[PDB]
Amino acid sequence: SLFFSSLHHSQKSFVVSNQLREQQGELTSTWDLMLQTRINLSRSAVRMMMDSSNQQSNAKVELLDSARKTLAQAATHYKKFKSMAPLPEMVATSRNIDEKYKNYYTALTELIDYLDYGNTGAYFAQPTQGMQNAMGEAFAQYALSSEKLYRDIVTDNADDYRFAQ
Amino acid sequence: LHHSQKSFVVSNQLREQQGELTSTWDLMLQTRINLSRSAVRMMMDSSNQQSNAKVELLDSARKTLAQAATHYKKFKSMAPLPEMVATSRNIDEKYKNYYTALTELIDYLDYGNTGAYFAQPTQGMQNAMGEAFAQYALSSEKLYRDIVTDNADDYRFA
Ligand SMILES: N[C@@H](CC(=O)O)C(=O)O
Repeated sequence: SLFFSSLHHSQKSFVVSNQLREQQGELTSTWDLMLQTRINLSRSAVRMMMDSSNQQSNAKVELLDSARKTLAQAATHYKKFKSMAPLPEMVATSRNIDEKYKNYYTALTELIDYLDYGNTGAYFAQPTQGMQNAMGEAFAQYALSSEKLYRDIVTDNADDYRFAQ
Repeated sequence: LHHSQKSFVVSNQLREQQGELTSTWDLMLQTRINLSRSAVRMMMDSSNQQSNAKVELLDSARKTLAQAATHYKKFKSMAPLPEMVATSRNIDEKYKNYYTALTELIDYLDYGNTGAYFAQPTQGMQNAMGEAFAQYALSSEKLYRDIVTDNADDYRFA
């Protein structure tokens, strides 16, 4: 049977705590790629404001395509996050992330649609920054909750901890 | 002696170091976003409505970049574990390059040099840091797995 290890006397504990870390990792990747999406969008939008004769304008479409690529990758990681069952103590903060993620994700997909035809006015009018900021704060909150829970688990024994259904 | 306690402290350290690098990376991307938002206002120009925010936006980039550097200093305050030294030094080299790049961009916009701003190969510098971070994360995760599963000899952490 066990010890499995000093930190995880049963190997089930390691499965749980490792889940927890994997969920953080996939949410960190989501956030990273949403911010990369914002960067590619803004680099595209600014070039759509240029004169055609500026050679720097020529990348506007490649950059919007790169936004589409990073936003797809973000959503891939987010699905991986959601595929991993939360622990009960993480359900509330996970729902909070979900709310803010949906808002900011939707926002970014709308900006892609605006730039697709060079509609820079619709792009500027969106209050994107506030949605980004809300996601970032939700992310921070999730990370603090996760870390505190992780420390509770590894210092417990225990070796119960059961995934929420 | 005290193997469990040492494993708890070292695992906590590796997590905290990854968290600080994550914060540094996110804030450097936020700096790059804020720079681009300032550039959008400069391209609207005069009193074209959101255009008067160019300075506030550029100050917001300076703020995120200083916050990045704060987290990076926190990262450096945690001594690397032996098998993490080289990947830590790789992060240092790529961080410094990208940090300098972003300071150059700030300076370009502060002096109205939009051309130099757009011509800098910023993406390559970001990507090089991102690859350094990926290498670091791989190395850290191998060590972490070994520590928390009692598969690490004492030299690696104790
Ligand atoms: N070179 C800067 C500005 C730009 O090209 O839009 C960047 O890549 O962030």
